[PDB]
Amino acid sequence: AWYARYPHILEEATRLPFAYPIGQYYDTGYSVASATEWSKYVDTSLTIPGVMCVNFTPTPGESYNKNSPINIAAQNVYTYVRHMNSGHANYEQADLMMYLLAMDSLYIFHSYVRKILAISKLYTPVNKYFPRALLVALGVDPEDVFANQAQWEYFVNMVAYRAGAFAAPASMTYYERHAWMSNGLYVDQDVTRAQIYMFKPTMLWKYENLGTTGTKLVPLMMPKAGDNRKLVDFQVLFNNLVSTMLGDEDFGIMSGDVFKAFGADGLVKLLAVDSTTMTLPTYDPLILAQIHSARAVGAPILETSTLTGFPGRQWQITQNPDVNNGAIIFHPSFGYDGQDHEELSFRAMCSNMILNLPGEAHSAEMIIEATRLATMFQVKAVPAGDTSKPVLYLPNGFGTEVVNDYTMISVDKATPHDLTIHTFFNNILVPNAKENYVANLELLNNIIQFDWAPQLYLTYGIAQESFGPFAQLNDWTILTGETLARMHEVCVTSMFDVPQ
Amino acid sequence: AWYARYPHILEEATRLPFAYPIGQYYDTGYSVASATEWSKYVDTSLTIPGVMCVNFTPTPGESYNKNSPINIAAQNVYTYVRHMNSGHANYEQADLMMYLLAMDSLYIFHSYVRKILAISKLYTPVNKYFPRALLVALGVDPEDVFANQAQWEYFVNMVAYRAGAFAAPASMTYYERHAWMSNGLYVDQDVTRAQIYMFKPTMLWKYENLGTTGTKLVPLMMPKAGDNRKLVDFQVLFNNLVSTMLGDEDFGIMSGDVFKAFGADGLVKLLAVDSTTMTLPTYDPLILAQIHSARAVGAPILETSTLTGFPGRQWQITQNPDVNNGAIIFHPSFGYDGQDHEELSFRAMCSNMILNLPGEAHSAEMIIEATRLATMFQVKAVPAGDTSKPVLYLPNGFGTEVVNDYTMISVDKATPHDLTIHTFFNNILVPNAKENYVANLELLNNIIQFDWAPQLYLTYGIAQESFGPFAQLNDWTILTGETLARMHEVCVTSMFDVPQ
Amino acid sequence: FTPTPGESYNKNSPINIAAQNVYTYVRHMNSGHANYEQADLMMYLLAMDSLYIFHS
Repeated sequence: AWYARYPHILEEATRLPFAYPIGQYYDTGYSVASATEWSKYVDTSLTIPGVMCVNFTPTPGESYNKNSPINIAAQNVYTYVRHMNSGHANYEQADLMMYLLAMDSLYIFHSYVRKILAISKLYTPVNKYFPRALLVALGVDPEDVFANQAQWEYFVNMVAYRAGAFAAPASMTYYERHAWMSNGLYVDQDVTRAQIYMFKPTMLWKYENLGTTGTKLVPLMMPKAGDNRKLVDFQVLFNNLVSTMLGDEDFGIMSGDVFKAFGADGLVKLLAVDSTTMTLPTYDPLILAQIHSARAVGAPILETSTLTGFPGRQWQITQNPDVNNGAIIFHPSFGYDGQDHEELSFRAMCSNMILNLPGEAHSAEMIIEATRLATMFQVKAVPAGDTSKPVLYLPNGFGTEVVNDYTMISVDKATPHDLTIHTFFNNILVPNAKENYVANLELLNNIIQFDWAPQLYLTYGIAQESFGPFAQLNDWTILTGETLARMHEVCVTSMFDVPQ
Repeated sequence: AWYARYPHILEEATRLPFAYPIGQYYDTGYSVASATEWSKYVDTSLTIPGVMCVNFTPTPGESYNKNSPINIAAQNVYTYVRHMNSGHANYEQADLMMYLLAMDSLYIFHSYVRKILAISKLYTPVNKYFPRALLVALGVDPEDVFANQAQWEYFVNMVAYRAGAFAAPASMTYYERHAWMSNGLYVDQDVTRAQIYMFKPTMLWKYENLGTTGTKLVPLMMPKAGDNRKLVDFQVLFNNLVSTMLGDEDFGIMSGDVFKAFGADGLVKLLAVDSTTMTLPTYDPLILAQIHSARAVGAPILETSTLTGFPGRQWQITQNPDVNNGAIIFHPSFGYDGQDHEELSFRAMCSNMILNLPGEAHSAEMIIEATRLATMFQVKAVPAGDTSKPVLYLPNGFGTEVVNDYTMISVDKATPHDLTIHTFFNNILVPNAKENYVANLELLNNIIQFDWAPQLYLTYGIAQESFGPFAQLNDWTILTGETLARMHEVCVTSMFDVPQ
Repeated sequence: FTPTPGESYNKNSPINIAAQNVYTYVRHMNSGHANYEQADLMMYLLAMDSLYIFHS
């Protein structure tokens, strides 16, 4: 060949600088020097996004009866605590189970602040997003972690010490699943300049035992991305979390009874951190499998949230013993977008989802673990009133965690190329504006930069027509709501299961 | 360990049919029962495209004086023919070189009709685009191949017999590249229900021999995908391809000189076909690398094409002994969209290209072979007149072939779900209309269904702003005009050569 | 019951694919008469099916 005869000309001809370090703006330049008269018609910008954050919410699953897996697990752990290990008989099954859920929220908070501490020591020349973009996506000021890192470390250690006052079973996979999910960095590819997936809890459950009418886990809001929160705000959040937890007699005898039934080696163990413990991003395909099938349900509903025609639709877990035979009722109203309007794009999520999977042959565990974060709407919630500004949807069942939002961190194409935060569901609405089509195209390109990005459903407001899954398909199926509800029931039963 | 002690429920809960055969419309249905009142706001339509045809054009490599690599190769092959072996003095070097260029067009046409005949025997139940969609994308009537298979077979055999009468050197790797490109299907993911890439000539060079002005090569059009031409149109094309070529007495004199110079074994031989010669799709990442880094230049300019301010910009490989010292002359003008107006989206190609490659370490052969189909504009061609409706762009030296446009085949949105043909460049213009945005969105989704799809530069007419490369970048670099011209000179010289 | 060839609104239906395959086997491999298309042969085969259903 000619290439074998003259390899020197081929070598000197094709020496190009590869491996551009992502994290800053790049300008391609002009091939035509007279193209400056067409200013916006030539796109010389080139931005590579680096961080996608999955804003998740811990849930016990769908529950409207006593036949829910949460109530079955409550009855089983109550039998193991009292009827086999001599309990105190000052509480029911549901009080113990809501106490266990409060433990889950505590361990999620500890893994969250441990990830916040461990992220800030990551520095590399090939990625300029490390570690400021991850701290921006977590809603924490990076200067407050640069300046007082030792205070952050000792606060994390003190959280791990104070969380050991109560007890929780180690063999329950719910705790270790939430702690592993909330404390990981997951690259979308096995390359040195990959993109970071993340899991930030926006919801934490706060114990609210007031009155005789039963306990309740009220919502507690976590810092959203772009809010520069310091260590004092996280300490205030932690003290608000254990305000009604420590100093409670019922919680004290519950911790004593769990410490009696399960041994000292049978309880969970929060690991101590120090100055040499840092985490690196790992490649997890099973994380990408459930990230791909993740379906957003929108921002949660609080007591302060105003809804026209929807009163009392807050995301609370109730423990009223006078109604429903004292069941742990938790079924929320989805589709709320954070404010009081119609949110036309959420109608695109009313079709049956497409379960996409890598490879050709799929095991049962792969299909079950790929549908952990999926949620399909089933029936519209009937409003109590003649006028209704939003539209809410009741699901047919969800897993141990739902997805509310997503967060994109990428460099801006305009001066001075700082980080931009883009919050979006799977559904993206593009209304009548000349500045919204190019922004939506840039958001689409930034989404498809990631490998297993969730399947979007873009609604165009000027054509009154939405679009299906905007993702590349390899081996897919159509999932009905009944089969996904069955898989969610299996997942919630297996996660809350404890061995006796 | 709930999955271990209850494996039957885990096995039964995840029995899903995953191998969905592409090639038909799929209605996912409504997950919410009352979502049928939202009309097009719930998109329950899912289509997977199957055919991407890359429409190319053979070129000598932008000759503009005697110092071009094609003229140097003409001098080298003329010294090899007439100085090393006792030849004739009736023909010059440029006549022999353009005879060799016309032999490439004849071999491309033979491989074209051979692929038309060999495609129609492809059938698999998991891909319903076989073989009707490939025959639609190749521009033939699919029913005419099935109804007249015996007349189609001997036509290809007679084309091979009447094109094998002349000689062309097999040591020259121009023919062994073009014939290998023009036949054979190329899957994009090496799976069973993969997507097929193709290569079809948009045009071919028909030999016409004039008097003292020269033996200039002329354009000859080819049927596009929405034509459904029968066998007699291809017979007419083959008849006027060699109408003034087989009727020339001096043609065989220089044809036999190649035979006696290069021997009887170092010649290009055409493979005869029978009823069992069936081609199969193969996986080649070398083809996908140059498919991914490909840039469209537009439709060729003909003598019948009307251009305001561009009277003599027709694509012709001229050779006049009177002017330019008897050199082969070929400098086409790109940027022609087929109509007599300026294509607004062609301004987006004035930025520097992005060479994206898989993996981390790239050899020099991979870099020089990944830039074969790319073509970058350098400077606008000066119009001859006070007004000009289109805008044409002169290249900085193109490679051995140029991509005109692309043809994409997919099933229809509505009844009866027949094949639809989409013709688009690398630049897609979305004008301000009611229904163009969702058509552009489904075009984008169908393009990103393909794995190594070319990078699209979408220009929006409402915002008067275009966007950069719409492709997933993995390991990329910015290519300037000078480096790509340096690569293209090497890639032109490496094909037009003889190692003796 | 009613004998049917299946759903067919395109040329990608299995009835048309079987018609093309049996037409190729009849003509292009076994020297057919070229006075009819694939579909005429396939409708003739369906008429044979109705005849054998009547006999049974």
